[PDB]
Amino acid sequence: SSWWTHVEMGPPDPILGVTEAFKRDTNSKKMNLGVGAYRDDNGKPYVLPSVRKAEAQIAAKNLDKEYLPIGGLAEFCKASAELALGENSEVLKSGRFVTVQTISGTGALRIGASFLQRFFKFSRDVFLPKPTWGNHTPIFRDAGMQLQGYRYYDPKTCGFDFTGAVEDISKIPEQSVLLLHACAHNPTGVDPRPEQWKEIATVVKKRNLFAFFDMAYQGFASGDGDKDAWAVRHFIEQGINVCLCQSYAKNMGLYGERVGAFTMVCKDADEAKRVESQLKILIRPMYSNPPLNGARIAAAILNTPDLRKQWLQEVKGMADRIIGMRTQLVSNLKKEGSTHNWQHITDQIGMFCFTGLKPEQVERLIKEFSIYMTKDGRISVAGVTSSNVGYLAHAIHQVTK
Amino acid sequence: SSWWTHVEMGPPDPILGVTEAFKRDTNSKKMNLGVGAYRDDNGKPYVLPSVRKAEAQIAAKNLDKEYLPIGGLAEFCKASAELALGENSEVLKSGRFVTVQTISGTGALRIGASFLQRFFKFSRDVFLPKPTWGNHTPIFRDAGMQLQGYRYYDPKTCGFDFTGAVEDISKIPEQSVLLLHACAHNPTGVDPRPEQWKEIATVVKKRNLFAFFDMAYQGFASGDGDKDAWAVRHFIEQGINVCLCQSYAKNMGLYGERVGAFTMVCKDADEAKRVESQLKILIRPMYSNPPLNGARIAAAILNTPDLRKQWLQEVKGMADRIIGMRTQLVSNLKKEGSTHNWQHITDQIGMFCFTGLKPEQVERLIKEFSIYMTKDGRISVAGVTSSNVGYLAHAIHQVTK
Repeated sequence: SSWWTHVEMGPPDPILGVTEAFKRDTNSKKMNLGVGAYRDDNGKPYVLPSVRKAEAQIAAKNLDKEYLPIGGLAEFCKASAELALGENSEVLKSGRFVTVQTISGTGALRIGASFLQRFFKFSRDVFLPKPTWGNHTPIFRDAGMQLQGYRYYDPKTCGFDFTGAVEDISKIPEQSVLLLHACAHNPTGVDPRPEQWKEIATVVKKRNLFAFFDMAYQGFASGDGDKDAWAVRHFIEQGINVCLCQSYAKNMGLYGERVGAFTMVCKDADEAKRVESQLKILIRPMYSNPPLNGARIAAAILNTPDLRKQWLQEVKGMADRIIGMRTQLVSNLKKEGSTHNWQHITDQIGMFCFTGLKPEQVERLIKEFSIYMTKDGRISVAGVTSSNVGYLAHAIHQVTK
Repeated sequence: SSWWTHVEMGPPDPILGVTEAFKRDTNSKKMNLGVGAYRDDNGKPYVLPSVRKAEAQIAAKNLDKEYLPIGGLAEFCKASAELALGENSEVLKSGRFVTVQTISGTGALRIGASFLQRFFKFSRDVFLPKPTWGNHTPIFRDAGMQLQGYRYYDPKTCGFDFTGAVEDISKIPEQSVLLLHACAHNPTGVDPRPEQWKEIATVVKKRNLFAFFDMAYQGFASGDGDKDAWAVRHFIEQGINVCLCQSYAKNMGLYGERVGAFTMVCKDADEAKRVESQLKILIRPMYSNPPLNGARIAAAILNTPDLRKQWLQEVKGMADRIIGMRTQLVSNLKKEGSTHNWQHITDQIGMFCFTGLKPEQVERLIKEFSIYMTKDGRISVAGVTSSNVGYLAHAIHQVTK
């Protein structure tokens, strides 16, 4: 008959619809809280000037477009490791790691995920939080691993179930893989506190699970890179060789540039040497080598202080703006006479929020006020603006009252 | 007791190894025929001026860095389909196709396999030519598919084994997937003549195989993209619905920007819709979306007629440079007084040539004349210059007496 008449129509994407539902709304005070990227105080995309300064810096150099090592830019990988681990890190000094440039974080997760399939002989189960980013399960699943859950978010408190996650984690089998967001949870926004993080490390240490980290939001979450990477850095100090997925999409604004990295911290350099060769092997088949523009720009910013001083300044303008929107949404709800306790909205870190609002609530907001968010009740906080934090506080007061 | 001590050091890569062992040679007269990309007649990387003009066109536009959709830049996918099939052939005008942006040919290549592993009951076997690009096995292999070979290269003529290729394709179990190089075959450089293609296709049609084309060298091969894509377009006009992997790395010099496309021709516009949705579903797990810059450059060149006109002239000029060398090589090889038949060097297409040399001759060449190539007899004709065709022909004549 035909080849593809056996090919099913896929399921719709909530995220795409929400925006799409958004691009359809005619309203002039309409908001997209389904948006995945940082937006300026005008709800307009922002390209980081330092990125533009680097883009200029490179162009002045009349460079080539030659293939890149499988691992990526040498300068990028190394610089990217230092960003994550700190200047006076031992791992860097010891040499006991490999860093590879991957297509963004989603690239980081997948290579790492594959490498898990192929070489992680102590398990097939990757423990994801509850609830964790949408792409996570199908990243691992196609990757070839089993998936599992551990308590994280507590829905009544709109906070961290420390006892829950700590209790569940304590129940994870030994030498199993645990995925912990380094900071700025997607999509809840809930994070562990250092003392809480401290207690996790020991639990992982006692268990001997393997820790796999996603730091998709470094710098961007608080505006302090170091704090933001505090857990990854802590886990390693405490004897746990992690692996890290770094995304420069948000903190650096190279969303489409696709800058990312996967880092493995090993006991000794030789092991690193070995891991690298295999990391490569996995990759050649996937794409030959990763993209050129992004790494160069990222490298450019990190590797030249005046530019880096500037970017890291900008990251603060954004992180702080988000902090501000969060604080504002709450002051306003309280000013709209809203009864409830929204201090979660502020308690939370990053650009994603779990409002605790229920779908029937979402719908009132969506149909009645032209506002868009998914039904879990998360908002993307970067779709919020001075202009509209009020239209937002208003509806939420109205529905939740 | 480390995690990865069971992880062993991988085997060395002959191509990467030859390139490096070339880099280590201290001779002034060394030649790198293992190089995987095009080089100027100065032995230098070439950034097409069309790309500089275009890069300025997009840069002056003050453009976004937003995520592209899963299938990438729409404009690039359509333009790339136009390029491959002709801005007008009906498949494009009926809309019975889907094109997604992929990370180059390789990326495009694996996404295609992943699609085959996921949605193809009909076979688990892929038939690739003996021999093919080295990364063919692994992309299919990692994808989950089974690999087999059909005769292609004739070791006696250093040419096409038409007779064997026909005999074998015919004997392929029906509805299996068979891989075809559209033009500029890697590593032989051997291409079927068009009439042969017509006879080849009926076999594909009668045995009703899925036609999986890899076209990374459209235009780069003969200087006429319409001629280079002729195999694919003919396969489509003869009624075989194919999938296509396009790379813009070689003929646009966009090696490291990682620009590619995966194309599917379907029965109707909707089937294309269902296949698009499912492609998108595969891709999101692999990396969420494809890179931005290269797609922009390629899109501009493709769509600004004056930039495009300059690009095609730069491509042929590029194209005849390699031809320039093969035609040059034979003369000198003849000038140096070689008895042997070197017509195969002129009959072949692309920047890759199978000379038929014995590993021992390569080895004398490698120590004695300092010329680097893989032991299979493969030369990268892009490493050969007007200057060194004399040095190379002299050397080859010397090893071949």
